[PDB]
Amino acid sequence: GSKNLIGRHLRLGSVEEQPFMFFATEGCEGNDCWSGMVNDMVVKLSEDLGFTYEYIQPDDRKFGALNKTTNEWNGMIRDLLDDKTDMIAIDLSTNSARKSAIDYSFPFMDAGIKAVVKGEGTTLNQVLELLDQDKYKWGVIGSRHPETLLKTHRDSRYSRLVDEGVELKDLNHAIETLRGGLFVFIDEGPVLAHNLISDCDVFSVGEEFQSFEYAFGLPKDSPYKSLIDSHLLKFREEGFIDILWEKWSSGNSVC
Amino acid sequence: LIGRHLRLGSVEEQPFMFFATEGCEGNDCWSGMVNDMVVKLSEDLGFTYEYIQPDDRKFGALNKTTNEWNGMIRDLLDDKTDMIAIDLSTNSARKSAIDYSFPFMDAGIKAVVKGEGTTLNQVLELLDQDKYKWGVIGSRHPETLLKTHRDSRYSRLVDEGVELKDLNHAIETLRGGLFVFIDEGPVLAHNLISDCDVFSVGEEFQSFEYAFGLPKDSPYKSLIDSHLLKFREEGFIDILWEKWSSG
Ligand SMILES: [Mg+2]
Repeated sequence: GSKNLIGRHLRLGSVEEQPFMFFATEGCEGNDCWSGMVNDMVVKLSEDLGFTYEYIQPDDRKFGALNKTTNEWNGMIRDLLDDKTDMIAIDLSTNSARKSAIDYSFPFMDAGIKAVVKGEGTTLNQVLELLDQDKYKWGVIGSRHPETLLKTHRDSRYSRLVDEGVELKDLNHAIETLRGGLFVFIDEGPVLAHNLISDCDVFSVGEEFQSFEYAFGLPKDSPYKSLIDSHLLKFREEGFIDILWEKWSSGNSVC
Repeated sequence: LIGRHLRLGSVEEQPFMFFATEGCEGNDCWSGMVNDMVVKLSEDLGFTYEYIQPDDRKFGALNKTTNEWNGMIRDLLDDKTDMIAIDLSTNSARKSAIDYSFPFMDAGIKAVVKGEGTTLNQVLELLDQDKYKWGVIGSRHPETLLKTHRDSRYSRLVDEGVELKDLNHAIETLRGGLFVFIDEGPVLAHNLISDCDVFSVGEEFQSFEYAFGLPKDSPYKSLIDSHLLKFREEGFIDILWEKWSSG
């Protein structure tokens, strides 16, 4: 109520995930190392709400999931829970596991799970077909939203997909493995759309499934949620989110 | 929420809510996608509930002359209700007064007209002609978005168009011909499914959500948000849209 963001210094959790965030590893310092759709949103928020900020990456370079053996979180989620950060500023997918531990901002983008495949010859219509064949290998990135949704899906065949697939380290590794061929990568629509635009030998496996949002992550009881929510809604209503997606997402296709 | 009683603001808006005006008692007068959501929430969280309609039968908007709200929004601000359970569109004006739950459906503004082969390509072209009339429903979200749009030609559309009482009046006027009705995609999709001579004018514009409305500092927001997100994740929202929307 009384608290606002004027004069505050926010620590923002993030990682590279194009086109939401690009992180330069040399030739820059501090916030200047960061660019992308989410960075543009943060810059505007900082101008309008009067805060300064820095970005903090999790050492494990994970987005975050709950380990059912240890009951501990990792990734950006863990950094937020541990008060290393105040908000997670990225394409953070909405899922129930995360919601049990953190809050979400007003959302900025609808997204679904999308599976893609590289390979000549017989192909697949739906991801569960992977379980009854051995032509294609497949995988999801560990400690990231798609893995969590497949593991919590009430049809435990989706947990089989996760358990019997390759555990991929991060998006670069997943895309490298996909490009190696005879592989199905199961991830998120907007991420794949942007990053695989030139991969003319990569095709869809069925339709997108599951419905969720990208939002920012906020700790429970954050004094800043109301303001962030209001301002993100205004961004959406004013067309800013759409303008930034057009700015940053890849256009055309050589294909 | 276990043991609690929630007063829920709502009105008829098919296929989200159907209200029977006779032949029923209490909660059983209501049905539809939103009712099915409320029933499941009630079972899972353990609250009882009733529905309360605003006397003015409006969704609600802020009158910039009086700086007062009407409709379901006003009933919530007046503490006549605890939550608004309907397809409540997200807009900044409402956000200045109330909170929203986690959303359950994307929606856009859509314009429609009767008669094949309309010559209109975009709604602002209406300002430069007088073959067609047009309008929006008063004290409802599309009116608010057009009035608050950066491009004040959208305010012109509202000010120079017909103020429609409600969805029935609007569809009636649409079906009467030579009239462009500007409203919300999902509502129009459902309610005009059988109108095979009604057509879109331009593309949908504006991006918003349907959510429930909550008073600021509600003690119930966290739980409602969590359970609505779980409904989306489990596929329940999509199953209900398939159940209720035509067809
Ligand atoms: Mg949405």
